[PDB]
Amino acid sequence: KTVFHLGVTEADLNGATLAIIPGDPARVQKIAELMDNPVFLASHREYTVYRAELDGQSVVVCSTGIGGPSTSIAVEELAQLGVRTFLRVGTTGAIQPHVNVGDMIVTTGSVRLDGASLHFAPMEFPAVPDFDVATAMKAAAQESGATVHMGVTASSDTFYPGQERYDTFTGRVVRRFQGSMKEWQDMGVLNFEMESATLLTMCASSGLKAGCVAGVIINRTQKEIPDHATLKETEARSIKVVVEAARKMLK
Amino acid sequence: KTVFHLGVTEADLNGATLAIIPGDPARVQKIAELMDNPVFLASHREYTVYRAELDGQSVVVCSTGIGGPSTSIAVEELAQLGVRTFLRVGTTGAIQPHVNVGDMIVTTGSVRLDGASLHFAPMEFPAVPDFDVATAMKAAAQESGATVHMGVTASSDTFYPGQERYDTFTGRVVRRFQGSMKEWQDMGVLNFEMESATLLTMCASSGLKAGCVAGVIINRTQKEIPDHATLKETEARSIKVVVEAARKMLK
Amino acid sequence: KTVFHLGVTEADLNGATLAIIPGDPARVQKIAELMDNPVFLASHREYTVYRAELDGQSVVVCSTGIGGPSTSIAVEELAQLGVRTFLRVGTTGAIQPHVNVGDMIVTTGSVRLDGASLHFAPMEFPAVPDFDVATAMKAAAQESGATVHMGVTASSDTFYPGQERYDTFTGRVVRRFQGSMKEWQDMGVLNFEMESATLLTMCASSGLKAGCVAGVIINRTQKEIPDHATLKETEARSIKVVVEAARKMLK
Amino acid sequence: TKTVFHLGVTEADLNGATLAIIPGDPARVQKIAELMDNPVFLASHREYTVYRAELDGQSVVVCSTGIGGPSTSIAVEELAQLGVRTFLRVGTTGAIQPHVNVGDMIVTTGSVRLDGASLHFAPMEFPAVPDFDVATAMKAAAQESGATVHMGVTASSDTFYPGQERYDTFTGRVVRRFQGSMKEWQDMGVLNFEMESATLLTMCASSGLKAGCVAGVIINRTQKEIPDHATLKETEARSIKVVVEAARKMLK
Amino acid sequence: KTVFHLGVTEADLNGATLAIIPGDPARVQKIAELMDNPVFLASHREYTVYRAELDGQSVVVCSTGIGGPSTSIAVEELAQLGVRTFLRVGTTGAIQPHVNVGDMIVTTGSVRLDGASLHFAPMEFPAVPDFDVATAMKAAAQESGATVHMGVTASSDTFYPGQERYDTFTGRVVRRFQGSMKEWQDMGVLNFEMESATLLTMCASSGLKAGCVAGVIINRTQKEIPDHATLKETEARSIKVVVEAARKMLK
Amino acid sequence: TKTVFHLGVTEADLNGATLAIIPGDPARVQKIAELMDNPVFLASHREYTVYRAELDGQSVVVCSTGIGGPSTSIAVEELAQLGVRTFLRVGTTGAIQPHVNVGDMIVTTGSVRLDGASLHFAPMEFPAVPDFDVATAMKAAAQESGATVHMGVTASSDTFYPGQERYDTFTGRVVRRFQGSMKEWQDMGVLNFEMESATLLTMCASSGLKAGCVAGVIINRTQKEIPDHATLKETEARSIKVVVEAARKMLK
Ligand SMILES: [Mg+2]
Ligand code: NA
Ligand code: NA
Ligand code: NA
Repeated sequence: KTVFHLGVTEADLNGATLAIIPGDPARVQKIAELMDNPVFLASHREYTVYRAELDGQSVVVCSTGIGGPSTSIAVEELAQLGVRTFLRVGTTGAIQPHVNVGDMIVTTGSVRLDGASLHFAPMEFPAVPDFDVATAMKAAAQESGATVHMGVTASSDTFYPGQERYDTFTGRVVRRFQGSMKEWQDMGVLNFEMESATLLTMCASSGLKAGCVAGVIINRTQKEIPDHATLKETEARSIKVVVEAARKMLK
Repeated sequence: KTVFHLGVTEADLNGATLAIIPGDPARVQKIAELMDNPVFLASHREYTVYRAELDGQSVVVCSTGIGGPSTSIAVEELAQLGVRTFLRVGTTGAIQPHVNVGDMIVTTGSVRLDGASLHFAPMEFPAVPDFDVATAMKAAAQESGATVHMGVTASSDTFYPGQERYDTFTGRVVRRFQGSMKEWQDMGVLNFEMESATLLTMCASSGLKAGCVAGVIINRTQKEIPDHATLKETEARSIKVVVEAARKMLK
Repeated sequence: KTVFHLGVTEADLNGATLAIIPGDPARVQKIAELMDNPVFLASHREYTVYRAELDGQSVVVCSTGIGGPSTSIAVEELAQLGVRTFLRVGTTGAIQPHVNVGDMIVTTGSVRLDGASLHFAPMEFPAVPDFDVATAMKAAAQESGATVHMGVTASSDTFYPGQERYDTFTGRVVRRFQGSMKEWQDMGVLNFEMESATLLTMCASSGLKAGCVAGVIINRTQKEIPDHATLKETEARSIKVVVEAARKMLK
Repeated sequence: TKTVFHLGVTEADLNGATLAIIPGDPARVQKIAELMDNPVFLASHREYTVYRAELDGQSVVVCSTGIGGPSTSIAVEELAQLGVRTFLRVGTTGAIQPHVNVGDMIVTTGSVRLDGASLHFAPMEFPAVPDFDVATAMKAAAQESGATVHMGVTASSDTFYPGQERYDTFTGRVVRRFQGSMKEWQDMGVLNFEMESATLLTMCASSGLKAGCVAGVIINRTQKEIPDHATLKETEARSIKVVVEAARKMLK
Repeated sequence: KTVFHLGVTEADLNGATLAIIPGDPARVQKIAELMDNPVFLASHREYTVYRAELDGQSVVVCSTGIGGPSTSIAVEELAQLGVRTFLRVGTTGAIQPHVNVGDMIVTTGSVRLDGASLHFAPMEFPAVPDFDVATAMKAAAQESGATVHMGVTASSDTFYPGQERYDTFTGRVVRRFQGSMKEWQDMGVLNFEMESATLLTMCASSGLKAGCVAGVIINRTQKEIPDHATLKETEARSIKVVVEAARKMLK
Repeated sequence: TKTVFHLGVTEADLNGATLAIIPGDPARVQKIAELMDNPVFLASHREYTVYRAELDGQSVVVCSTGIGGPSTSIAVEELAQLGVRTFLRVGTTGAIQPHVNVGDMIVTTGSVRLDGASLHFAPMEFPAVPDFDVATAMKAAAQESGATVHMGVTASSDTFYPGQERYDTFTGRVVRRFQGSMKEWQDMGVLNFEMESATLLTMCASSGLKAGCVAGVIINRTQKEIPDHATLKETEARSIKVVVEAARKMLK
C-alpha cells in the first residue's frame, strides 16, 4: 500500500520508525548523505523522500514544504507507514537581542498562529514537543559547541503579515497582528517560523513524538545579514545537530 | 531586487500583470507551453516560475505548493513585481452527488477552514473571487464543452481531519470537524480543497483580482474509479480553460 | 394556511417563485406598480406584501424591515410558500472615494457584522450571492446606463457604532469597531448596509438564490451635499433595475 | 429645524419627554398612547410609529421598534439624541418553563445574548441586564394588576426560527450552535424567548440609559392548550396597562 | 457524608439553607458573631465554616478564598448539603468618580472577565443575581443610611493585569486588557472584584439564589486617602448589612 | 519598607530568596519548609502562608497559592516583585490515563488552558509551557526518589466539578463545552487534571520567570471521582520530598 501524496510504501522505509523532516526538498539529500547508505525513494510536489542508515538503523528523511497544511500531510502519511518520531530541522531568524547568528534554538512550545493545529486539537491545547525529543535536541545542540536557547517560537501561517512585516505590496497588517511582534518580544518569544505549531500540536495529540531545532541565520532586531562562510557553517551545523539528536533517540 | 522566495525580478516577468497559479510545480511548464514563447525563470522549494506570452502580452505561471501559507508567499511576491490578477487552476474531488467527473467548478465563495486568511482579514470578511475573473472562468469552462458548476468550496488547512477523513493513523477527528462533511453537503458546498480561502481573502482585501477553477477528478459520494483517458482529458481541459480565461481577462 | 408573520397563503402568491424584497414597507407598492396588475395582499408590522405580473409570471414584492432578524422571518416564510429567488433592492451610502452618488453597487460578498447569519452557518461560511442573480443584477444595472461597482459590502447590525459613527448620544464606539471604517476602506469594501450578510448567508446555505443591488445616495468621504434631484432619480433607477433583473431571472 | 434620521421627529415634538415606551409593533403604539392623556401622532416612517402623550402631567413618548435588535438600536439611539433617558419595553411572549402560565407576566432580570447588535455596544462578557429601578417598577405594576409575575432570564435571539430551535421550517435544519439549545436554556432556568431584549438592555446599560422589559405570556411552548381570544385579548390589554403604570412609578 | 473540601456534614449545618460567603477566612467568625449562638464547624485550606442563628433559623458562614475557582467549590459543596441562597459580602474599590468611600454597591450584573463562569454557561448567558436577593441587599444597605449604588461590576480572574494595573513586576498588560479600565468606566461599570461572575453565573444557571453587596474602601480615580476610622466603619457596615439582608431572605 | 499588598512580606523578609516552592494548601507550607534548614514563619493572610528556609546555604521561600489561577496569580506576582524568579509548584492530581498509577509522579510538559487567568497574561495561542531546566530537575528528582515518573500534558481547569467532567454533583449537569471532554483529553494523550498549572505556566513563560509543576497521583479518574486517604498521606509526603530535591538541583 502506497500513501496518497508521498509516493512510498512501508517496505520502502526498511523498518524506519524515525523521520527527519526539513522544509526544503533540496535539503533532503544533504541530510541523508550525513548518514550511511542514503537511497532516493521518491519526489512529488514539495515531498522529496530518502532513506539512510544511522548506527545500523533505518531513518527516513522527508521534506514538508512551507506551512502547516503540507506538513500535516507528510506527518500523517509517514505515521501510516510506521513512523513514530519526527525531528524538524531548519534555520531561522531571532527576535531577541541576546540571540546571535550561529546559535541554536530548541522549541519548548509554540504560539499557535496557524490554522492546521486546530484541525487536531482546540486552541487551549499546548503546542509542545515530546520531552525526550526536546532533551535529545538540547544535548546534540549543546555538544556541538553552539550557544543553545530553549524557549517559545511563534509559528505563523504567513511569512509577511503574521510576522508583522510592513515592507510589502500593501504595506498593511490586519488589526490582529498590529503590534504583535513587540508583544511576542516582551513575552520572551525567541523566533518566528511557519510549521512548528501544526507539527507539535498534531503529534502531541496523536501519540507521536516530535521536536524542532533550528540554527539562527539572522537577528531581525539587528538586520545583519551574515557572510557566506557563517551562513554555510550555520546551515551545516543545524543538520549535523539533528542527525546527532536522531542518534540519541534510537532504541 | 529579487523577491525573497520566488527568485525572480520585475524584469524577468517582462510586463506581466496576470499570473496563473497551479499548486504542483510540475504543472507549471504544462500550462506555460499552451502559450507562446514559454521560458523557465526559477525553481526554489515548491515554487517553479515560467513566463509566456498570450496574444502578445506576458503571463506568469507560478506554482504555490499545497496550503494557504505557501500560497500567500507566492501571491505577495508576485504582487510586489506588478502582478494584479491571479487565476488558480487545479483538479478536485466533489462532495455533491450531482457533480460528475469531468465537470468544472468555478468557486463563488469559500468556507474559511484555514488559518492564513485570518492574517489578511477577520473571519467576518467573505472569501470571494473577483467577479470578472469568475465570469471569465465560467465562460471559458462552458466554451470547452464541459458542464460547469458555480458555487461554494470548503477550503481546509488539512487533507485528513478537516475534510472529515477517518481512514488515518489515529482514526479520530476533533470535535470541530465531526459531522462537518454532511453539514457542508446540506449547505450546498460543492467540493473541498486547500488554498482558495487564503487566496480569495488575501486578494479581495488587498486590491488584487483572483478566482479559482477546477476540473472534477473524483466524486467522494460515488464508488467508481474514472478511466485514465477521462482523467487525462479533465486535467488537460482544466488548464486549457484557465488559459482561455486569462485571454478573456487581458482583452 | 397562513404563515405566522406575513399573513399570506401560498394561493395568494399565484404560483410566484421569485420575490423582490425592499426594506421599507412604503416602497412595496411603488415596485409592484412597475409591473402588471399589482394587487395588495397584506400588511402587518414591517411586512407589506403585494403580487404583480412580469412577462406573464407572478412576482411577489415583500418588505423586510431594517436588519437581519426581520429579514430572516420574511425570507423563511416566503420560502415556505414556494419562493426560491430573492432580489434585494435599496439605496446606500458608499465609503470609497471613487464611487459617486448615482452609481450602483452589486454585492459580490458581505462582511458579516451581523448576528442572524450565525443562526444559519458558522462565521467561516461566505455571505455570497447566487451567481445567476448577481449576473442578472450587473446586466440590468449596466444596461440602465449607470456606472456599476461589483464588490464587497459591510453588513452591520447597527446604523451607528457598527458603521463607526461618532455623531451619537454617547459619542462612544466599542473597541471592536474603533478604526473599522478605515480598515474596511483599505480592504476595498464599497459600502455599509444592514441586511445583506443575513440574507446572503441564509440563502446560500439553504438552497435559495439571492442577491443585492443598491443605488448610491451619499458618500461618507465627500463633503458636497447631493442635489435632491439626483437622489430622486437614483431611488427610481434602483427599482427599475431590480425589476429588470427579475425579468432576466424568469424561466 | 432638523429631524433625527429615521424617526422623523424633533426634540420640540416630544414636549420635554424623558421616558419612552417602546413596543415592537407599530400598530400597538396608538393603543398604548390612548391609555394616557392627550395622545398625539407625531410620525410614521418604516417600522417606526411615534406618538406623544401625557402621564400625570409629564410628557411620554411611545415609539415602535420593529422586530430585532438592529431596528430597535436605531429607535433607542435617536430617542436618546432627543433627550429620552428611560426606555420601557412591553410586548407578549411565549414561555419555555412549565410553571409559567398563559396570562402571567415576565419581567426580565437579564438576557442571554443570542443576537448581534449587543456586540456593537459591549463585548460578550458584559451583562445584558435592566436598570434595577425599572425592573422594580415593572414588578410592582405587574403585581398590582393581579397577575402572577416571574422575574428571570430571557433568551434573546436574532431569529424566530433556528435560534429558537424550531425545525418546522423550509430546510428543517438547525445549525450546530443551536442544536439542543432549547433544552439547555430550560435546564438553566430561562423563562422565555424573544428577539430584542439583549440588544436593548446591553445598549442601555453600557450607555447611561435606563431600560427594562415586561411581557404578558400568550402561549407556552411546553403546553398544548390553545388560549381563547378573550384570554389573549385580556393578556395584551394587561401588558400595556402594566407598562403604563410602571412608567408612572418611574416618573413619580 | 462529609463534603470533600469543606469538611462539613449536613448535620453540622443544623438545617441551614442560606449561606453568607465572604472571601477572607478570618472574617467568618466576625460575621457569625453578629448572629446568635455562633459555632465553629471546620477550617481546611481557604474554607473556614461557622454556623449561627438568625431569628431562630440556622445560617452558614463560609469563606470562599480569592477567585471563581475556589468559590465554585464552596458553592457546589454547600448546595450538596442543602444550601440554596448565597449572599456574598466584601469590600471593594470603585472606578467611578461619583462613588465615594463608605458607599455600598449591590451588583445588578457582572462583566464575565473570569474563566469559571464558562464552566456553567456559555458567555452569552448573563451573570445576574437573583432578584429577591438583590432587592434584600438594596433594602438592607439603604436602611443602614449608606448611599447605595445598583449597577454593573467587572469580575476579573486577576488582581493585576485584568484590572489594568501597571505597577507590577513587568509593567506589561496583555492587549485584551490595554485600555480596558477606561472602556468599563465609559460603560458605567461601578467597580472591580474577582468572584461575582463565577458566583452569579453558576447560581443563575443551577437553580440557586445569589447576590453580592460590598462597601467601598478605595476609589482608583481619587487621590485622597481615606482615614482609618472611615475604613473600619465601612468594613463593619458591610457585614452588618449582609446579615440584615439574610434576615430579609428568611422564610 | 512597604509590604506587598496580599502576602504581607518585604524583600528583606525573604533574605534574598530567588526560588519559591508554591503548594496550594496553607497548611502544607510548614511541612515543606521543615524539610530545609532554619524554617521561619513570615506571614499568614487569607490563603497565603509564607515561610523562609535555607537550602544548601541559599534562601528559599515557601508560599501557598490557594485553589485556582486567580489566587495563584496574586502570589506569583507579589513574590516576583520581591525578587523571586523560579517557581516550583507541587501538589496532588487525578490521572486520566489508565496506565498511570496512584503514587506515580507527573511532571507537566505543557497545560491545556481550561482556565481564565492565563488569558490575562497571553492570548490563547500562547503555550502554557514550563521552563525546561525546571522540568528537567523535577524529572530527575522524581526518578531519584524511586517513583515512576511520567512527562506529559496536563488539563488545567478553573473548576473541580464540571470542568473535570464530574457528574456526582448537586445538579448532575455539565455544560456543553465540557460534555465528553475527559474522553477527548484521554484520546489526545493528556495525563491528568489539576487547577493551577495553566495560569502559572502561562504567566511565568510570558513574564521572564522560570516555572514548573510536579504532582503525585492520588486518584485515577478512569476508576472513580473522589480519592481515598491513606497512601494519599504517603503520596503527599513523597511529592514534597521530590520538590525540595528539584529545588536543590535548580540552586546548584
Ligand atoms: Mg549579538
Ligand atoms: Na507547501
Ligand atoms: Na425590523
Ligand atoms: Na483561592
